[PDB]
Amino acid sequence: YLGPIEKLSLRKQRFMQFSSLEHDGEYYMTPRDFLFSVMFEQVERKTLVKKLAKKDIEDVLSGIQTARCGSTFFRDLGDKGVISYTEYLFLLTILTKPHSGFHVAFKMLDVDGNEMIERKEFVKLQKIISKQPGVNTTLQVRFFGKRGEKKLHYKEFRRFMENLQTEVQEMEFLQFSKGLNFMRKEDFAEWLLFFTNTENKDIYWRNVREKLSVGESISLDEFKSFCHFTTHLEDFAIAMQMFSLAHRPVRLAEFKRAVKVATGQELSDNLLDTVFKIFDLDGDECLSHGEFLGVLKNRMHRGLWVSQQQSVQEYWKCVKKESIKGVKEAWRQQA
Amino acid sequence: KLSLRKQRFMQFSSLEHDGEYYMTPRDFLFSVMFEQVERKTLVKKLAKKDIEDVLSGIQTARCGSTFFRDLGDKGVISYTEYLFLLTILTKPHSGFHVAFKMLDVDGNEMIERKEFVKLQKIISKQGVNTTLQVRFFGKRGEKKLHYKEFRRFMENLQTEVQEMEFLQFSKGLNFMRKEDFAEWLLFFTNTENKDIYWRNVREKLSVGESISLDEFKSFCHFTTHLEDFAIAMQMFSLAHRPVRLAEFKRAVKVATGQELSDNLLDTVFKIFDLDGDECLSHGEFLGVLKNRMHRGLWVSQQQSVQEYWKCVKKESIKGVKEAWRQQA
Repeated sequence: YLGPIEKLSLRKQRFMQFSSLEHDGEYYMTPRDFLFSVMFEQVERKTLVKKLAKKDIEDVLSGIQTARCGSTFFRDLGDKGVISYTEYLFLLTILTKPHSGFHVAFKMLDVDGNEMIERKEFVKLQKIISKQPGVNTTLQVRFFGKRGEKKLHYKEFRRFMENLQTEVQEMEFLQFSKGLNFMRKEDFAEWLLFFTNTENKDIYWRNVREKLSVGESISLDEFKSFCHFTTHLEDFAIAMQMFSLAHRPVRLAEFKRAVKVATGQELSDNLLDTVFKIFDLDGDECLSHGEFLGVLKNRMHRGLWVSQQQSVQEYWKCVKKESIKGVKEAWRQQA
Repeated sequence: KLSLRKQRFMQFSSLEHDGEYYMTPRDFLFSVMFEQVERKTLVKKLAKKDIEDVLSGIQTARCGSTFFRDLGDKGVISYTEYLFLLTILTKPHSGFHVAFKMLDVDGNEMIERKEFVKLQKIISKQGVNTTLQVRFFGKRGEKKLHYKEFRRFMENLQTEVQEMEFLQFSKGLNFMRKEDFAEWLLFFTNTENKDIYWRNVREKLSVGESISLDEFKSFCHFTTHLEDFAIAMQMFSLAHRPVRLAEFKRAVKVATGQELSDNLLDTVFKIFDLDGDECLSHGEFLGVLKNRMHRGLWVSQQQSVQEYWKCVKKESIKGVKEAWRQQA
């Protein structure tokens, strides 16, 4: 093309959009801020940031321990918790890198070689995982106890990452099902296209209206298995290139076989027929698998990054500035 | 105009037949070890009957890690089979299970000769009869390639390349001078601070130090875990802290899960201690490891942008020299 493409991080922008606490020039999320920030770009009520005192912020996470420390951990806390920005970037990386185990970072912080780390290492773990004094916090209390006594064992960290993936799945399901125990395929499409603001949506929504019939729905199990699929989009993309090279079109049983090989799972016909019908951009019986792959990528990244290439513009600006300030001295000494 | 991989193939391919060019197994081994032929291989023209007798070497070669060496020149390897083997070498963790399971139409763990080129082309993206076709599917395509046999081939191939490189740099012996290990390590690195590396080799090493085949293999294994090693170094880099010898050995052990000898690691440290502190210049070291892994056959992101910008500078000088002529 005409430029290198830098992936620009909107993670801090998202954090500032959803954080509802401030204390001493530092902003913080409640667990609820965190869940909605990973699901949405914009906040529903621009409510003004609560400015808290040392005692107040201590009280926010005080009366906890009530939370079920499995996959309803964050939901159960409501607003009763505190999450720092570096902890946020850590949590974002766990969601957008679901297959990563970060064993190298853990072991590098496991100085005693016991498969455990100490509270002092937690922020280092956060900063390495998410590269591309201090008040007490919900994660600090959970992993390292109330006054920093216990240590985070690796298998506990693995379980926490698993419960976090699950909890985002189930909370996204509750938002798009309007709590109501099944998800209309209209709403599943809404979810699927959420981070795809590229204008092409006319055909997707006309497809949704015409092709799938009123009353059809999916369950939480179908939704979870599709999220799993989405985390295997790179395997799916290999299977798609093996059709792109043979110049062959992807029909419905070919789509289903590719999906089986990507996930190792048997997704339901109810799900995969709907997905096919939606991304059958033309009237043919063929998957427009390119734009589908694009949409799975949008879905996986959650609006947290934006590609750009204004490197050439800065280059030109610097060329013109330097050449001008060089002529301003080369010729004002000449004639 | 040719790609790096096609350029290497044309550099080392010694057989011609029907206007196509083929490698023997020996050509392939030296293809991945070196960038320039020494004698300029005489290209032997072939006709139908010739390549059959060439193929006949498969009757007698073992199928473990001495496969390619046993054949010597008695074999035929095509260009797409070459990109396939390259990719197995330069992406040694990949597994390729997805491509296999997609070509395995009958649900079993096996593919037919008809799928083999598909497998090559997919694995390598970013009916003349050949040694590999005969090895995998039989002389007449009468058998099929199980995934396990394929995986174990990939392992044997990595092992053979390690053992052959060791022989080339040990000059046939069961020990490799540390100077020659350094020659191998820097072999796909251009000339940057090359003189510092070599001054270090000369001054920091005592005469007659060597490494075993085991040590060389442990270092090749380490080289395949360079991204794990990179994470370990970036932790130090974010702590604004230097990598001394003990931290080097701990990083290597954690990136490898294996115990590399002090004999090897102290030499590696001393070589890449560019500034003469007792701290490891680990940015330049990690660059060399990537060099080594890619064998000069792949371009990489950073070099792609740094060439895009040299093209931009070229066209910009052309642009000012044009627009100047637009006045007089």
